[PDB]
Amino acid sequence: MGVISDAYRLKYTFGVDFGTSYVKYGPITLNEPKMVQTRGLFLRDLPESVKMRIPPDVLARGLVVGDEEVRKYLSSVRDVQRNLKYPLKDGVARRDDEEAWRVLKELARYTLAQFPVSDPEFAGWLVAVALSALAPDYMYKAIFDIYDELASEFKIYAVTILPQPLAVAIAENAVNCVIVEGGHGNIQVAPISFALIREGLVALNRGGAEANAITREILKDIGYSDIAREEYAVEVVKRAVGLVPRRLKEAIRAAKSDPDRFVTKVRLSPVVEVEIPREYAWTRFLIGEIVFDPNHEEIKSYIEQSRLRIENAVIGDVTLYGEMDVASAIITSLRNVSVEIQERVASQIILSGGAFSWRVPPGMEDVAADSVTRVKIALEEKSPALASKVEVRLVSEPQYSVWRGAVIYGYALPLSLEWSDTTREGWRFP
Amino acid sequence: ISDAYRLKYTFGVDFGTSYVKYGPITLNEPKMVQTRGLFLRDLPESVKMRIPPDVLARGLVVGDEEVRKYLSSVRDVQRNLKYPLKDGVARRDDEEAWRVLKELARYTLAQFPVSDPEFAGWLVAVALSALAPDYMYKAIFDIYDELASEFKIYAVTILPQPLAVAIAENAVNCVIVEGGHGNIQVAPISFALIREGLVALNRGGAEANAITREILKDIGYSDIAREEYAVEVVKRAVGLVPRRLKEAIRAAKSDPDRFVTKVRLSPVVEVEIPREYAWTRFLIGEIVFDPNHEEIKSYIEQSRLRIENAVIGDVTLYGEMDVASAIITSLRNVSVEIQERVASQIILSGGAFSWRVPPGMEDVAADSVTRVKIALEEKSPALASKVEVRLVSEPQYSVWRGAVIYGYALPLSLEWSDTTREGWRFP
Amino acid sequence: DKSPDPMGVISDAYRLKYTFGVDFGTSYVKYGPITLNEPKMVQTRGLFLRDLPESVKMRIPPDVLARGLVVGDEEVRKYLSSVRDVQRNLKYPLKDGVARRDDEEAWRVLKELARYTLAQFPVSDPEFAGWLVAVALSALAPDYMYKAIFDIYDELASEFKIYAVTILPQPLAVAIAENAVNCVIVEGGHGNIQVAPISFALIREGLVALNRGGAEANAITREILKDIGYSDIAREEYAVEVVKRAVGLVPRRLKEAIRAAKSDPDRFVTKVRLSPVVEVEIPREYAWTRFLIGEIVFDPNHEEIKSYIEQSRLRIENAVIGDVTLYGEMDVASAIITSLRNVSVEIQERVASQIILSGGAFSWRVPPGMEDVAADSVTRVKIALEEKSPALASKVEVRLVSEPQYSVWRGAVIYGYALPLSLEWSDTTREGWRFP
Amino acid sequence: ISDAYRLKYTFGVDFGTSYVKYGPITLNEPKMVQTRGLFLRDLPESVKMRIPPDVLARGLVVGDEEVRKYLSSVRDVQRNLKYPLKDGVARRDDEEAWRVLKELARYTLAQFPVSDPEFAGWLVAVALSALAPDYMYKAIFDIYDELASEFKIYAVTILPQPLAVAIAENAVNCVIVEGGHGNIQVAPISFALIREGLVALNRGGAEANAITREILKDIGYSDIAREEYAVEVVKRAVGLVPRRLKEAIRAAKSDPDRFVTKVRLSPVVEVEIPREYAWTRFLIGEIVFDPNHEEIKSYIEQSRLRIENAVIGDVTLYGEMDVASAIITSLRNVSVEIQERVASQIILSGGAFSWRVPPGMEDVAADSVTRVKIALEEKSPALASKVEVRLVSEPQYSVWRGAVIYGYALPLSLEWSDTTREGWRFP
Ligand SMILES: Nc1ncnc2c1ncn2[C@@H]1O[C@H](COP(=O)(O)OP(=O)(O)O)[C@@H](O)[C@H]1O
Ligand SMILES: Nc1ncnc2c1ncn2[C@@H]1O[C@H](COP(=O)(O)OP(=O)(O)O)[C@@H](O)[C@H]1O
Ligand SMILES: Nc1ncnc2c1ncn2[C@@H]1O[C@H](COP(=O)(O)OP(=O)(O)O)[C@@H](O)[C@H]1O
Ligand SMILES: [Mg+2]
Repeated sequence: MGVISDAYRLKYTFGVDFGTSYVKYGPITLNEPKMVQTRGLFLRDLPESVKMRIPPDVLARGLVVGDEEVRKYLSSVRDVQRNLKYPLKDGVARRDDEEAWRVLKELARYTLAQFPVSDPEFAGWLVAVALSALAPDYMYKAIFDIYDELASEFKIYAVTILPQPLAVAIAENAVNCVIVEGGHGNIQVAPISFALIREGLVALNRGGAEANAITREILKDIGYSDIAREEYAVEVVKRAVGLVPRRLKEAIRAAKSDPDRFVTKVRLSPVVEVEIPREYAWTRFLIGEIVFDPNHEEIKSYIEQSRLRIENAVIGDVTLYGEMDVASAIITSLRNVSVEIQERVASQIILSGGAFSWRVPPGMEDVAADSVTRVKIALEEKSPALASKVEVRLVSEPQYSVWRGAVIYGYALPLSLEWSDTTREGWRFP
Repeated sequence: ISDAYRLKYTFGVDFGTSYVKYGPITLNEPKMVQTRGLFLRDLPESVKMRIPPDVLARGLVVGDEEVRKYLSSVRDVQRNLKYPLKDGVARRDDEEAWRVLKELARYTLAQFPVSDPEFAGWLVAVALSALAPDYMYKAIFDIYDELASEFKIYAVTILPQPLAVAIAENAVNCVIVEGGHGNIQVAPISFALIREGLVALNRGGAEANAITREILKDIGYSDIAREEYAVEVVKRAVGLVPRRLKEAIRAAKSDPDRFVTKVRLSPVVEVEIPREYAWTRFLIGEIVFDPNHEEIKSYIEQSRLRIENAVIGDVTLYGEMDVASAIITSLRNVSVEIQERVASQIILSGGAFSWRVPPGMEDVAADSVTRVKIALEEKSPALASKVEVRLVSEPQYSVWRGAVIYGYALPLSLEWSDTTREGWRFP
Repeated sequence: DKSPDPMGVISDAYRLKYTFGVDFGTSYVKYGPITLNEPKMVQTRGLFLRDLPESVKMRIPPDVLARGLVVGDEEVRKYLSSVRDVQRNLKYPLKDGVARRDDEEAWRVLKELARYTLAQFPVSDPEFAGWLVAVALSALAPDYMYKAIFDIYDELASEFKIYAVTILPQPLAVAIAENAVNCVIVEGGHGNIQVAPISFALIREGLVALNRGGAEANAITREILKDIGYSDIAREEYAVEVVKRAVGLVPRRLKEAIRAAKSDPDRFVTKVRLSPVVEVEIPREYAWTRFLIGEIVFDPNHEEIKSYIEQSRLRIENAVIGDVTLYGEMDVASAIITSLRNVSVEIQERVASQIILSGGAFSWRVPPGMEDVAADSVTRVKIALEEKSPALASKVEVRLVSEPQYSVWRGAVIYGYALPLSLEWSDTTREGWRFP
Repeated sequence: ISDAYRLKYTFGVDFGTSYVKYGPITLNEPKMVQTRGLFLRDLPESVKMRIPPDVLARGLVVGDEEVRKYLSSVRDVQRNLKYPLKDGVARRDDEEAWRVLKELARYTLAQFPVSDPEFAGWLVAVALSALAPDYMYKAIFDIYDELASEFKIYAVTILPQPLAVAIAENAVNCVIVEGGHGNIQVAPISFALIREGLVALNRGGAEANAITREILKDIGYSDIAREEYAVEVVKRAVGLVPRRLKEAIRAAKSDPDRFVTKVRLSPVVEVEIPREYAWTRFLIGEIVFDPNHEEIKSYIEQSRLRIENAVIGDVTLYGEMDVASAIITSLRNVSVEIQERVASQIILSGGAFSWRVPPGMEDVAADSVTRVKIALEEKSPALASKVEVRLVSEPQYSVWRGAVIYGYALPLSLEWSDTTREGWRFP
């Protein structure tokens, strides 16, 4: 308990945000966290002409993680659904799923392995893990076991674990507000008092994943239906082209009356280039809009053919509303909160997550919309009295915010407090 | 099974479209034999009577030195001289082609007699063309199976050629461009062969001869052109590949004296390239890479030369597509994520690409790699900058070197399976 | 006591006894059973008795006269002396390798020779079931010749037991006899030198014929003999032969041998006894012409030969026999090169490696102590090829057979022995047996 | 007509220069009569009156026995005892010679009369000289024509003597050398007479007498030497042929007593060769063979002996050419291929070659054939080794023997032709 020293924690606090598509990790001393994709590749179903040219210690593990490694063998994998496990498909990994847990463990390892013991005074990391706000108790328990088990491979002094929206709040120094985390698998809207107000939390079954889904189905209509089968390329495209409308109707007609302004080409490789033709330039606004509002006629046409799915999900007690739009997700959250504090909590709305990292192209500000803009005018429409009083901002680095928060939390939480299965906060020590 | 055993008795056999390369791993380079058999069914009795009785009993002879003996006196060349791998694949209802392949497999093994009193059978890795369909893989296995009751052959495996080239070159991510007699095949390699990416052209060393033949007639050597053997000797000695076809033509027309040449064909026959025709040397090499030029099309418009497509099962062989665009088309049919790394390495193999630059011609003459680099410069400059193009060291022997490496490294606890497309079979 | 073998005629033992060869040369037929050491010879010619006086007719056996024709050297000679006109009653049926079909007299003689030939060898064994006869004909012999020869031996079946007949080209026969599979046969006859390349069989496209041979060597010997002053003995064709055999030499180089024989004539003068009463001598002044006699066979383009052509006393000219042109002027070196050029390139290496000289026309020998100026047949061809294509001469090995007349025959028996009797002759396959 | 008939009624007549030999084929040997007639041109009346008037009417007598009776009382013998074939041939303008020949042809047939009633006429073969020109052949035919109306003669033919001697000796290829009184003819026989080969010498029996006459004058018997009959009797009895004239002359000059000899000319007269002249016996025989000796030329330098050339039709008769060189000249005028064989056989016919060696002289003296062997030994030794020289069986019956064989064998459907020169005439 001289390990308590703020100087030691100022160097040896280790943050890990387990995102639904990307883990952000690294020590507190970093300026921005290292990232790796949350997924692992099982090597059970690889041919022997591929097996024989792989390091013997690697095959022994049977599971491979980390961007540069997974990319290596991905090309020659017989069945992608059996061997490329995304353990956090939607924030949570069902408990009886030994494969999902093998990957999470293997990630937790790869993560720590990247930063080795240097100092002879180093007595173990203080690891602060950020889990989804939807994570059931078994997850917190399983994560502690993972880090416990891993303690015999790396010096891990102490482990703690906090929900994501709280991490965003901490990183922003935001007290009374509404945090809106936008991931790949889900958007979660939590009202923050000083910690998370559980009763207020509202989750939507929609995110970066649906933005890809439409971009894929648009790419089938344009006639690149071979490049649309490849998930990697879809993402590249969604990032490169997609726009978010101020109003969907006013942007669609503006891009049909003036297509040549909205056409665009994307270099995917030295040999393949993808182009959005004049005929389909209007669809760019669908890519971004679907994250915010899925209740549009040109989207439901994609649902009536079995090519796009907007629907609900249940993860434990939590219902994730597939259809509910972002403005009403906020309103619903504040309505689940006590009236006395609705006043305060509403003044501040914070957007975090990759799903909201949309930019506007120079000279498009008349129909193209910023993330904050699209939400401000969604709220103008939905509840006008709310909108006039409310200040909406997106954080500076939307993917890094959760991590920043974890390390700040892992530095501030006093080590005299032990984790308690009922209190849901404190430290475990292996 | 002992590593000491596999380091000595691993046997490779490359079934090429024109030459089979074979031999044990202990060789410095593989023995070669022309992929062809001579049937003696239709021979005069004044030729049959001079032949050893046991030989006639077979009715079929293989191996360069034997075929050459009786070849001269063959009534009809088309019925009795079988080149089974005309264009990489041997059709299933062709009992004659399979008889030759079988007989070749034997001649091949006969060359190296059981010496050790401990030798209990070869471990044999056969390399077939990448175009070989499932029946071919099976039929080659039967052939080696049947031949077990003749030679000690413990274990048999079988891999595609492009893959073998990759292995010998120790290249994991690459584009193999194999250039044979019947066809140039362009296959991208991830770790094993990427099936969807393979692109084949219906051009090869054969078309370089076809033009060399029609050139030889215009010079007025129309007796020497009817003879297939001599043409080859000529296309080898004289043919050149241009930096640019159009831009090398002007160079050999303004200074013909530098580009005139003679070839000794025999003690008594010498063929010479006139000053007036010296420029056509550049056609011989160019056709392999690019058949889309005015002076080639004139030969096609007369029924004397054939640039055309072919279908062999699933695959189309594009007669017209040039080598630069064949590569881009290959990378286009491959996964986008990995196009980057696969393209970084283009490897040239095969005889069709073993052109050299005659000392003092480097201004208009081009070796194979040079011609591919500048083919890509034209087509997509963005591609050319990221890519590194090289020809293998020994263009014919490369496929074989890989086969021996594969048959040595592949673990024997893996059994061949019709669905997995890899492993050993045991006779 | 055993039964006589019915599969008896096929048995190697029977064939090693009753295989009968007959080489129809343009000047001499060589014939005989395989059992012989060397073939009996007979001159290819018949003497008609139609035009003889009665004071000579009356002194001839009645059955001989009845025939009106005789063959066989010892016979023809007996009655030749007393024949009024030799040019019409002495037929040499194979004047130049072939006898044209519209010539009933030529075929009569050939038949009569075929008979005389077989008559010489009688039915001794009681097991003998018929001869197996293999006829060698010239390479120039067109299909009708193969036919007419078959009929001749067919008709002769009602006279002699002849089980089967076959018939092969002479160049091929030489190859077989010399056990040379890849080679160039250069047959030197009386009427013509034919140069045939052999792969396994004769390469048809390759054959080159020269309209020149033993005949031309006589022809110049005749005109030289006239220049010396022997115009009576020069008229007599028998005597010309005797002289050409005895005196003729082949020069290493014609120009250099003439100089040699002109500066030292007495070295090259020579005499020949023709009969107890006649001796011919090549005088000092003409001694150098001995070299023209041998040279003309190989190379007729020399000023001192052309002088006899410029006067109308010697004729070097081309000839046509069916498909084939016989080049009168072409020298032997160039006839060879020309031949190999008409051959496939892949085999030119091996075919040229072996050059074999057959025929009497190449039976020239060097009188010992003249090997500095004089040259034998091969030596002359070797230096012919050295000059013409030195690239060729280095790779090539040139030899004359042992018995240059006996070679064709020797091959024929080997062929007629080895050819399996299960094979029938076929007009298009051009090989096999005919049975009468 | 019939073979049985010709075996009985074939009639031969050899018209020799000195004796006609005659008779039918059925004889053992022919009857002989001397070729001469005695003209009774004028006789006193006391002599005419004692002669059968039939005899006078003719004025000419033939037959040895007749001539001898009247010769005693005939005025001038040189003018009246005519020898028609004095020299092989009888001149055309000579009415008397033809009168004798005719009368002989008659006497000849008169000797054998018509016995059988089936006799239909003789078949008569006359052998004339080889020098006999066309007119003789005709005139002999006429003679036998005219005589048809006196004796039954069915057919006449007429062949040269050399041919006959050949036929009789059964010699096919040979050189017949006919040795006459007036001339020696050398005719080569292939199957028939080779006319171009025939060589004639203007010498023989006549010159042997000429010298014998001139020797008898030197001995001093100049009355007996002017008489022609006496000279013959002497040359026959004394004359010898030398092995070598030089070596035999010295032999008889050193030893005269060995070579002296006496001869009865009649019951009343005897002649003696003195010691001093004994050597000349050798000149008598030698002149026949070789007249080129100094001791013969000595008689020519005085105008008392004559050696010279003569023409009989086409042929020149060489007075000086010796018998050895006559033979070589003949064979050189024959085709070369048959020179070998024609020379192999030399046959001597005629009286001029009827010399014998008196026993105990065979060291210096030589018979006819011996003289020719050593004559040919000297001249062409190459010839002498190959050739066999002999005298016929009966030196005078040979010609006839042949004539009967020829007249028996010649097919009777062949007619004589002035151009072909063989066949039968019928009257
Ligand atoms: N520049 C961008 N434009 C649009 N979308 C982005 C961008 N960068 C990242 N994203 C999206 O954001 C998501 C990742 O955000 P993150 O907060 O890490 O969520 P997760 O918890 O799912 O990893 C991905 O679905 C990705 O497609
Ligand atoms: N030196 C050379 N120059 C040009 N072409 C060559 C050369 N050597 C061989 N070739 C060509 O290469 C082909 C044979 O090479 P290979 O790789 O064995 O082909 P395959 O795939 O038929 O076995 C032939 O068509 C021949 O024309
Ligand atoms: N010693 C020799 N010198 C030169 N030529 C000869 C010799 N002997 C024979 N001949 C020639 O050989 C020829 C006959 O032999 P051969 O080759 O069998 O010819 P053919 O086939 O016509 O019978 C004749 O032309 C003859 O001139
Ligand atoms: Mg996150």
